[PDB]
Amino acid sequence: RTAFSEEQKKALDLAFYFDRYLTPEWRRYLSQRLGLNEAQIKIWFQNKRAKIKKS
Amino acid sequence: TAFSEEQKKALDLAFYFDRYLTPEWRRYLSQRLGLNEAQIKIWFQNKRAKIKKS
DNA sequence: GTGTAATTTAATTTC
DNA sequence: CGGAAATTAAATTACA
Repeated sequence: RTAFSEEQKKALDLAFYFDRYLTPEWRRYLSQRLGLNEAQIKIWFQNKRAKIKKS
Repeated sequence: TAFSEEQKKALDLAFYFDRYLTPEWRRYLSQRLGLNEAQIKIWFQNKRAKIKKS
């Protein structure tokens, strides 16, 4: 049960609001940049888009 | 779609017998369980996926 | 008590 | 076409 940071959260949000689907070579980039694992990022995307399904 | 327990149990039996499904088996399974052969095909796919993951 | 990460299961796109 | 590998959506389960 991981908890994400603030600096990391703003980045995932920006990357989302630009494109809701992240590119594999972009997602590795983000993943090694923010220090997280590429899996966390994906699951975060899924849980994000959940909010999209709320409208 | 949500599968029943009965359906999961049938799918489970048919898989544990032979891991790869034949056309007459997906027609039969589709016709008894009420599903589409595609639903079933997908089910075998996801099953073998689970076995190779563990 | 809400909010969200992580887990299943059914369905998809691509090689 | 059917199958394998990688993602996605939908619904639920546990930590937060």
